[PDB]
Amino acid sequence: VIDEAGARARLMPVSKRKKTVNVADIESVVARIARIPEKSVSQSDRDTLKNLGDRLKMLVFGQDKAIEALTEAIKMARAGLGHEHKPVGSFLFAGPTGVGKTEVTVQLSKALGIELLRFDMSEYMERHTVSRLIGAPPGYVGFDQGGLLTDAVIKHPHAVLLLDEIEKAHPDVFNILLQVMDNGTLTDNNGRKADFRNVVLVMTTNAGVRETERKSIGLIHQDNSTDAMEEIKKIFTPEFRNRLDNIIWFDHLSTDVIHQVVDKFIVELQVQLDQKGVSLEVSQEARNWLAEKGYDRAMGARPMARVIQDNLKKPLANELLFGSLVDGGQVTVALDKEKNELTYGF
Amino acid sequence: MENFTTNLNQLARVGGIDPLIGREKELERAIQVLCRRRKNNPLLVGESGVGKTAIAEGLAWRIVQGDVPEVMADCTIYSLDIGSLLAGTKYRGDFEKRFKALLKQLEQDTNSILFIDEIHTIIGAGAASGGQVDAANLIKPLLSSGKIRVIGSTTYQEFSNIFEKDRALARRFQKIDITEPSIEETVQIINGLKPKYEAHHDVRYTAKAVRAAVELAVKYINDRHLPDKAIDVIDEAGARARLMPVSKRKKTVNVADIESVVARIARIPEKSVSQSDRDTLKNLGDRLKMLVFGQDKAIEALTEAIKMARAGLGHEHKPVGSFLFAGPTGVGKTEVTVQLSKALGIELLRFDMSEYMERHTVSRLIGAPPGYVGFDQGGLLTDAVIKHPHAVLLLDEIEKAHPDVFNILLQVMDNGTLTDNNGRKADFRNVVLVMTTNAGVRETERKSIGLIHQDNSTDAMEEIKKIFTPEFRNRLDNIIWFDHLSTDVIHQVVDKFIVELQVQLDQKGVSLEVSQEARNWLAEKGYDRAMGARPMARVIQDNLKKPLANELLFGSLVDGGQVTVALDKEKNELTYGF
Amino acid sequence: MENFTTNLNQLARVGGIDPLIGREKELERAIQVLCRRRKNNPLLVGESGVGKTAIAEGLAWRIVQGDVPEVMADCTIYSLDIGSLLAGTKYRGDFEKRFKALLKQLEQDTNSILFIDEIHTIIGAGAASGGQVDAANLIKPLLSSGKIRVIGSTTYQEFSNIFEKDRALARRFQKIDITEPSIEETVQIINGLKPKYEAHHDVRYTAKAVRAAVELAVKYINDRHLPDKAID
Amino acid sequence: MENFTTNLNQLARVGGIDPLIGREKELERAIQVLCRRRKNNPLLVGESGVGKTAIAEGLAWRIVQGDVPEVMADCTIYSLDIGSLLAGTKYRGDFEKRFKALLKQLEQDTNSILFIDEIHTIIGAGAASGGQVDAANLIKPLLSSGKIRVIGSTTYQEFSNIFEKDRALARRFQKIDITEPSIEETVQIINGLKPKYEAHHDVRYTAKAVRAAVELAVKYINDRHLPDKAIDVIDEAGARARLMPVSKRKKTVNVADIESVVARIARIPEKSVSQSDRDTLKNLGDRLKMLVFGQDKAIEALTEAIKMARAGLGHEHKPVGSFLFAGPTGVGKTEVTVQLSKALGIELLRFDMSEYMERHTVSRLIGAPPGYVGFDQGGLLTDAVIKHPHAVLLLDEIEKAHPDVFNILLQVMDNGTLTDNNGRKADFRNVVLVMTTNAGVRETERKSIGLIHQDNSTDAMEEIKKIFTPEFRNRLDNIIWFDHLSTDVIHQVVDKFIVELQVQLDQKGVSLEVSQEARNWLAEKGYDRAMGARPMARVIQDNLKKPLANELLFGSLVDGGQVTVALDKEKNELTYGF
Ligand SMILES: Nc1ncnc2c1ncn2[C@@H]1O[C@@H](COP(=O)(O)OP(=O)(O)OP(O)(O)=S)[C@H](O)[C@H]1O
Ligand SMILES: Nc1ncnc2c1ncn2[C@H]1O[C@@H](COP(=O)(O)OP(=O)(O)OP(O)(O)=S)[C@H](O)[C@H]1O
Ligand SMILES: Nc1ncnc2c1ncn2[C@H]1O[C@@H](COP(=O)(O)OP(=O)(O)OP(O)(O)=S)[C@H](O)[C@H]1O
Ligand SMILES: Nc1ncnc2c1ncn2[C@H]1O[C@H](COP(=O)(O)OP(=O)(O)O)[C@H](O)[C@H]1O
Ligand SMILES: Nc1ncnc2c1ncn2[C@H]1O[C@H](COP(=O)(O)OP(=O)(O)O)[C@H](O)[C@H]1O
Repeated sequence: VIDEAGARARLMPVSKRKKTVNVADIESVVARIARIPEKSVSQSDRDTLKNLGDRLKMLVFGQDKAIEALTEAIKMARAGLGHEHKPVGSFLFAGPTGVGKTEVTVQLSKALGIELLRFDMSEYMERHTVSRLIGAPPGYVGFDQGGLLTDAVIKHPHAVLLLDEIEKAHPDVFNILLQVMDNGTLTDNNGRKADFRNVVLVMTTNAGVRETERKSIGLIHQDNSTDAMEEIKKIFTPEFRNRLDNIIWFDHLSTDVIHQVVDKFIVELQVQLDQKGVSLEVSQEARNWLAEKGYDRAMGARPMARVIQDNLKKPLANELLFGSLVDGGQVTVALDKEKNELTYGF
Repeated sequence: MENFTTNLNQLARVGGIDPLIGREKELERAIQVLCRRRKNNPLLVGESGVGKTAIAEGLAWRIVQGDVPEVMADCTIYSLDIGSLLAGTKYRGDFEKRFKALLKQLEQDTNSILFIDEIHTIIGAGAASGGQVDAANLIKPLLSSGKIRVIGSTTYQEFSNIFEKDRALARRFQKIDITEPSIEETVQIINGLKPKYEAHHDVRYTAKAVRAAVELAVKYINDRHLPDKAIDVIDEAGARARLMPVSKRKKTVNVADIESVVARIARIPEKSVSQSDRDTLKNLGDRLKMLVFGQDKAIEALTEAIKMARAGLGHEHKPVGSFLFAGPTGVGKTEVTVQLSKALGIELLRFDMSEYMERHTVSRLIGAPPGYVGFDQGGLLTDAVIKHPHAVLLLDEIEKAHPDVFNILLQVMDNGTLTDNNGRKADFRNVVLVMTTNAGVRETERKSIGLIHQDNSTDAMEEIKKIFTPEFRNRLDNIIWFDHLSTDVIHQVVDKFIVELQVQLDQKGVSLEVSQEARNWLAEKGYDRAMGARPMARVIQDNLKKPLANELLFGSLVDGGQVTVALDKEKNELTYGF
Repeated sequence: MENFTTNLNQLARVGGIDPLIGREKELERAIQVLCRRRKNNPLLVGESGVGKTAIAEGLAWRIVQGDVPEVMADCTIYSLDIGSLLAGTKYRGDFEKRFKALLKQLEQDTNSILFIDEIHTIIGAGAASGGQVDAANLIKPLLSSGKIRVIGSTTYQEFSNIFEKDRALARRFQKIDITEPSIEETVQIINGLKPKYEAHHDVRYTAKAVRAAVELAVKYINDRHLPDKAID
Repeated sequence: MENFTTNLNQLARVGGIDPLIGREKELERAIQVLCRRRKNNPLLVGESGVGKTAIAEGLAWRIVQGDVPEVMADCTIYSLDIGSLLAGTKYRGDFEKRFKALLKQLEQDTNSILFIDEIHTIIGAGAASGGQVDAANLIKPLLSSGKIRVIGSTTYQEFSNIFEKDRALARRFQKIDITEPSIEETVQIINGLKPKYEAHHDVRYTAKAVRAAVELAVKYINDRHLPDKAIDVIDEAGARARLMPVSKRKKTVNVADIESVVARIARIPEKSVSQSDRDTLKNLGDRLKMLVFGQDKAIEALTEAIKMARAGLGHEHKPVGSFLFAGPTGVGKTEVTVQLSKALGIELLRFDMSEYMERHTVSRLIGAPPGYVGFDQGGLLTDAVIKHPHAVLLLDEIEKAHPDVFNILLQVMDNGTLTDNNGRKADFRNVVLVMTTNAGVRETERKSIGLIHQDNSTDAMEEIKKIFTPEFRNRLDNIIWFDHLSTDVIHQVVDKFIVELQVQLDQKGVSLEVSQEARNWLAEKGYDRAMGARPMARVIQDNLKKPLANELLFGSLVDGGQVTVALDKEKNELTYGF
């Protein structure tokens, strides 16, 4: 560190910035050697972080608390008040399907500009597949491959690590994460250590969903919101749970949210169309209609993509493929009142 | 060094090397390493095809062109040929001598840097025998003291497996990670390299062609670094155009040519869709309706998914489509899928789900983990998809597989990918996924008990809903429930089976005529709502084929003959003659 | 190269190589690759007995006959015998000397193309013992410069077991898929080649005999592909 | 090329080669292959003693005789003389020049054929290290062009490792399967050469002697194929008579001389070629009684069943027989099996079913494709019955076997064979299966409930019926009961042990008298109706040895001396010093 700080300082004179080497240069050099960010927190990155919480709200509607939990873990670590030897944070997202549990994670990695390391836990449903994360013991056939998890975390030390559908892994695989979540390290089959102190660990689950949606028998419907109290507790051993920062429950999407979701999907459609030289306008009435037609509390936002696929994309595909709406036109969608059917045009 | 190394400044001065574009911070750090008092030996480590070599040689180019700091000015970078260093060193002492002589000449230059590509290769430098002194251990002391400066180059895999073990050597080098460039950076790299391709291939490229090459490769080519990925598209497009003016079809390269080149790998062009392929798609619904009678809903679901995807109104990363076909037996559930693959001209990948009846059988689809027997055997699903990226994937009996296997599909249906036991990814974006089932059928065949026979007919869906978990079930494009076939359908079914027989007989030189009455008779004789269409094949084997088999096999009806069948209304039997 | 490589153009002139029947698409792609400025090294990947070798030979034949674009004019495609190249060494400098001499005699040309069958043999360092310095590590720097054009040949299974592991050698070759001809195509292949069977055997085959050989082989012979078994 | 290869037409022209006897289609197949335009090099695959060389010689013989197709047409098969190519020089310089000159002359010669005998031996270094290590590399391209037709020579196991090693040869040579001649063919080859053997040894062989050499060798030579061993028997009988003062008078070699000769190697037929094809066995009921005292009917039943099998009552695919031996331990069930195997002149193969109790061990025994022993164990059972085809197979305590063992045995009982993981098959047509089990008497060891205890004796045969399945029972030749021992038998057993003790004491020099009461007592005390005489080993091991061993070792006792042990009234060994 001293020799490099010197060599570096010696070139500051190319712009004639002759100087004494001080702590600030030492910190910059260590940070560069270890690939750990540190001084820029004082710069434009203050705004990158300051506005993170809001940029994500233009992508995921509702679920404000999930955004806050992620946002704060990051700010503390950047501020400097992090922990001494733990991942940036360890979260277990849970809730009904189609509500942004995996989407918010993806968008976070994009918002921050860092790699997303994504693993599917459904592929590790057997006990002996834990070896794919670590590597074979010496003397075995797959010995020269290395582990896939320890390997990914070494090439990309600052990253968001996403483990999807964690409840589907064989439960013994969860044991690997005890040392990761608590000590920041994992050792591969050659004795190398992966260092997780700079990554964000997000696990997502559907535990408890089938049960929470069940109807009770009796005159009074019961409140089945306490799935956390049974399924999460029964699946994850106490020592696992006691190492988490937060278990965050995603909600069902209410109507207001759905209206925002529909607007979001329409914009995505408009982009695909612009690339083909045509454009699409939609009446507000038509949107209110699509939103109401597609709305189903039981499946979150998932089905909204289908109401759009049948009411807007399909008609257009025929107009695009068979010559009606090709180069030279535009399409306007409006709703009548008589059948509540949609218009199209050129 | 006279016959071992190349003075790279020599290439820089004569245009022997392509220019280095960008990489300011990479070069910034490399210089700071070279400027250190001790162990001033940068090592470039990264993924293949990202410019590691390009940067190391790029520095010689910059020195020659005056694009370096005075510190570097007048330095010489030499590139070493290891094979030529060992060649011919028979007898102890020749290898040790050549190597020492080389180092001495470098030590006495004092203003030169030695560059070694595939630096991992010097790790077990030639070994005479039991003695382990090898190009490497001896070639140490100098790196430590600062007497010499070298630049290393290796991939992440070789680095970790090769030297990533010799600590004494590894500690003498400073590792610099060379990352893959961004899209904007890649475009700029192509723009500066472009004139070399323009000259080599006698071509010109439009601005749009260059942007298309970079972005299309990113979207469609999966196994390579993006820069090496964009360059490759441009060079192939160049070469494609170079081979046009052989018949003097001189032209420049535009987006349409880039698209054709990328499509060669992606397997679905975005342009042919506007040509005659418009009719291929236009008529798809009818080509299939002529083969599958009734069940228009299935035809439409499949047909529309394809058209949207070809139109460009796709799902970004999800499969072309994902459908569950459910219903009574003998109604064309697997039949329509097979015919779709034929109508489209693409491979049908078939997997029989009844063979994956236990939880652990999943390793058969994706591969055994490292260290276990069969590790290097493969993984059937990921290989089939990797080998044939544009295809129809059919999973028969989606309910006979052990339920845990459905969890593999969740990942595929939603993200378009599956990872094998070597970390490679199968890409399903150009796959049509069809799963078939008869799970809800038995439940609607159930008889009620009581004075007021209550209706059912909702049970088909309730049974399906309790089989597939909601996260699976809502991830499908649709569920198509198939019906039983009516007698109108049977009349059409009999006609297609007779035609198949006529073809089968034409091949033996015998034609066959059947009257309308004979057909109506078979249709009524064979129809059974309960078993769908399949049984009609049996009524035909006994009424038409068996009689013919004996006439054809033992000589009364031979090639050049004709045979005729009609119904004898008095007997309610078929006639035969020839 | 005197006892390592064969000039296939010379063989095509003498007799040598049979003409290709129906492989124009494979040839169009091989030319498209060789005509590139970098990584212009096609690799033919197939199954045994599908014309996988025949195609590379076929290109040399077509060059000799003037059935190629002038771009390929005067090119020579000599086949390399790895066995004779590696046999007869056992000293420290032998593999590095013999190989370099071979390369120099190809490097000196501008129109020389080297054809290496069993390409995957070279992978894994080939005949290399004691720590890297594999033929691969002599070759990579040349493929990168475009100094020597190499036509490879292997099978799908060997292709995935050796290549795409040593990734630097995977991105330096252009893969071409060589499929197995259909029954009708197999018949066309037999009939084009037929005069030499009749000449060797002093026999004449009927049209029915030829078609039957292909159809019968499909129905009853199940350990290989048609260009080998129907002919057999 | 007079010193590079042997002209085999010329060798056949000067005696050398006898006409081939048998394997005419092998000669024709080689011709059919030689006549091909590509991949036209025949390979003779055999082993020593089955005609692999004789066939190559036969091809040359046919050529010198003109017994060839005009499609040949005036060829000249030469045998590569690896010895002569190397001899006189021992260096690559001349071996290479001679070898290449050989090939050039052979390539140039019209229709020359090069036979390489023992082609699997030049795979290493040509004739020897220092010669043409690349001989194969020179041959590959000439075979590919068809310049020299080459006839190969390998063995059955050598082929799979020599030709399959390199496709440049595997795809050139055609495989011809060469197997041994039959009994009458072996006689024909002896008769073909008989005049030479008679001339060579100044002997005459009878027709019976020649047949006996063949007919008896197959029962005694075991491992090498018959064609040579029957000949070695003829040559040894001749040579022996010529050397010994026999042929000078007794020129004739009769069957008795053949029996003496086979016995010289096997040590069997001179005493046991065939004493009583029916009587040695009937005398076994009584011979067994000399060692096994009791179970008289069991041994008679076995004898009757064996006699019946020998009568030819059964089927050509079936085992000699199968028996279940039921009863208490310690009643000689194993003793009978051992004495039968000795008397019948066969090996005993043994397996303990309690070690085949679990599913995994079951596959190891069977040699199932997965889960077998080693790489070709296989198949512990298949191996045992391949090495010793006429053996008796003893399976102990069969009720403890895993059900999969039980079923493999039933499958063998039905078809006479067991297939190895390597596709090899065991032949059980000549073996006897003896199965044991100590279950039929365990029920009678129980004490009943009640104020009055009752007799819990049962029908052991019914217990066997409950334990075993009827499919199993219906395939047995019998179920034989081996009962408990009488007082005089346990005396015979105790005396056998006492005598061995005395033999050991005699070796030291001490005489031990055991009173009759002590002999009776030890027999009664050791014997336990449930375990029979099994425990007798310990009643003597400790009581008649420990007290004596100690005196000799302490030093009170010397090498000589007379000691008596009498049983006293308290049943206490009344020993004395000496
Ligand atoms: N910034 C750049 N400017 C110009 N060319 C670039 C730049 N970056 C990458 N390249 C291209 O990268 C070259 C291939 O370079 P490398 O990736 O360095 O080769 P490599 O390191 O040897 O790859 P291996 O052997 O497979 S690990 C292409 O020829 C260059 O055009
Ligand atoms: N509240 C939301 N606001 C904006 N977009 C949403 C929201 N919820 C879901 N999305 C979208 O996110 C994509 C689906 O991904 P996810 O919602 O994250 O699925 P999920 O919540 O992770 O539940 P699983 O994993 O499918 S069970 C689709 O584009 C939309 O459903
Ligand atoms: N509606 C139909 N129109 C035309 N051909 C049909 C129709 N239904 C069935 N077929 C034919 O397709 C086969 C039977 O239907 P399949 O689709 O193959 O069976 P399946 O529905 O896929 O599977 P199962 O076992 O019957 S549930 C026979 O070749 C024909 O009966
Ligand atoms: N289209 C063709 N035209 C002429 N000859 C062909 C053609 N296809 C294959 N061949 C020839 O190759 C065939 C066997 O395939 P080959 O390329 O030799 O397999 P491999 O590469 O694995 O050795 C026969 O040797 C011969 O018919
Ligand atoms: N005729 C005989 N009957 C029973 N046992 C005998 C006889 N002769 C010698 N023995 C001895 O054999 C016994 C062991 O018998 P064996 O059949 O081999 O095993 P197991 O006793 O467990 O059935 C004791 O060593 C001893 O009694």
